[PDB]
Amino acid sequence: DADLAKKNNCIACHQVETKVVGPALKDIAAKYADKDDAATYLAGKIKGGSSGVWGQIPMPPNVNVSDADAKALADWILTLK
Ligand code: HEC
Repeated sequence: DADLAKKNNCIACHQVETKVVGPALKDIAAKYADKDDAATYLAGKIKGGSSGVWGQIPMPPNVNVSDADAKALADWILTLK
């Protein structure tokens, strides 16, 4: 949930419903709706960073996020659709 997202600074660069710096969380949700192991995939983007899927500004690695927290954030975002 978004208390986790706040602690881990996700919810400045992102918003649920609309693009800020990073894409809207509900857009991530809809894009990967049918990706399998989408949650592992998104925890991995969250921990190690992302480049070029949504724009030319990359997401740096979120090095202080735990695996469990990255997985919980990814699961939460997936439920957003
Ligand atoms: C807090 C720890 C988080 C979480 C859970 C996520 N982010 Fe970001 N993010 C940012 C940008 C510019 C992008 C697009 C990057 C690109 O074009 O490749 C993203 C992308 C994501 C994704 C999508 C990954 C994918 O493969 O589609 C996800 C799941 C995600 N974020 C979650 C920008 C930022 C930030 C600005 C500095 C910060 C801080 C975060 N994101 C933090 C988080």
